[PDB]
Amino acid sequence: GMLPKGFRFGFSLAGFQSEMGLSGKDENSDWYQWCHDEYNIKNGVVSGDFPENGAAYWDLFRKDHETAVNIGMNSTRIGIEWSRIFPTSTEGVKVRIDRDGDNITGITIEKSDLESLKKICNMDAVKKYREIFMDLKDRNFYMILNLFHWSMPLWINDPRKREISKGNNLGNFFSEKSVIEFAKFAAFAAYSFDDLVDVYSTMNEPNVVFSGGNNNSEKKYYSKMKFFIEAHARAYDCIRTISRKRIGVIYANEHIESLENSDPELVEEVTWRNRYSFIDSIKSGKTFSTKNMEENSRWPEKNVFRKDLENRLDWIGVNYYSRYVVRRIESGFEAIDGYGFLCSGYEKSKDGRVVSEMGWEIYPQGLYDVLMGYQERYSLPMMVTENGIADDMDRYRPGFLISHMKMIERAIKDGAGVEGYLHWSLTDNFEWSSGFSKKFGLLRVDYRTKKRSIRPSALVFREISKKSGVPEELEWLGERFY
Repeated sequence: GMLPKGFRFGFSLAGFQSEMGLSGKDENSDWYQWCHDEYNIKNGVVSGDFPENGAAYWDLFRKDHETAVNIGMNSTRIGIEWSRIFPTSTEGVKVRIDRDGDNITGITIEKSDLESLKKICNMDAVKKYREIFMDLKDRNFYMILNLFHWSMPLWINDPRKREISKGNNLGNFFSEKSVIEFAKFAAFAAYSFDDLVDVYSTMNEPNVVFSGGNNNSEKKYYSKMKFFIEAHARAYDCIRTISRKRIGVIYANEHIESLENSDPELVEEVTWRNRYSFIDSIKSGKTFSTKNMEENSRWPEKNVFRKDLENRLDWIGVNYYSRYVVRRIESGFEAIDGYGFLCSGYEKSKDGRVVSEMGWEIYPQGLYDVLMGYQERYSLPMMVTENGIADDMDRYRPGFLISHMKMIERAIKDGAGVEGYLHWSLTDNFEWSSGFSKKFGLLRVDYRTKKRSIRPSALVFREISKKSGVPEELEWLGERFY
């Protein structure tokens, strides 16, 4: 047993991606409308697949939980859906919002506010989520409750009203109005589920959202990202008022590199822009300011301390899939096709590495490098909350799982405080704009019958969890991908 005893093995799940399929259809999300959009389908922006024809976890969760146990899983991260719990607006519940100029420095939810929020919530969704969380506790599951996962209620963001003349963007980013209602949602979820969860995550991969729709404007990027910082910190405070349990965030960690390691300073710049600028703000309170940016300037006013953002991060959820190689541009930087996530039309990467069915280069070395950078900068408890591959025939996933687990074992031995591993997709599910054709699951799903089928990777997973690490007789599987 290489990994420490108690190391968590499990799976991550997004509500929107896995819930619908049989009962409990939710048409009240902006992502649901994004997938049913006429322009988006005709112009190839989305696949035309529909989320309501999905894995039906809303009804089959007991079956999936037992299967998770049977393959050696003892933990999970489940994402609840804001659009399910509050189908209608919560703006009518007036709470206290403190502001220092444009800084949202505080939101306070009282017990009577929680009762008023319960009156307008969807009690059917709360009860079902409690049923899901109670079944997980019945099977001794360490439970990570993730509040937000990209999709928003239509009364928060409605893409149907948008006009394509001003850019075809989903628009699921935070404003001051959104932050206030998000704090009420965070408080209510802790008020509703705290006795059934272990830790909290305020949001999943917020950088995927605030990195888009900026028209290459760095000012719009840092300005939009500030609201996500405040969405996280205010969610943290409102949960902490109710719960004594730990609250963190789940981040998307593309491993930023330069070509043949020839530009260490550029990597430091982009790694700060894409990652540390956000985590620094909610961990130590050292954020930035957009007040003095001209529209064409690249960098923010740094060292802007905020006492209301300080110490609002208890743990870091590390999502990793591939790397991200960049070069210098007069504007700043650009990514290089043929490496990392930009391998769609590629057979092998420009480095000669295997490319997934999403067009993603397999690069387990980035996971170790991402974990070490997080450890060196923050020394916070960490959890690999997502890691997987689109692999219908399970050709690479066995070796993909082994090589990335070896990188976690090395990171731990090198000082990284990694407490568990959550593989992405226990079952195949709805992969956003790509639809159902991208199979990330350890279990394959027949979307007509909803039956789940074992891929051999699920059995390799059970062996890794049984042995508390990669046994020597399974190490050969990862050698192709180093």
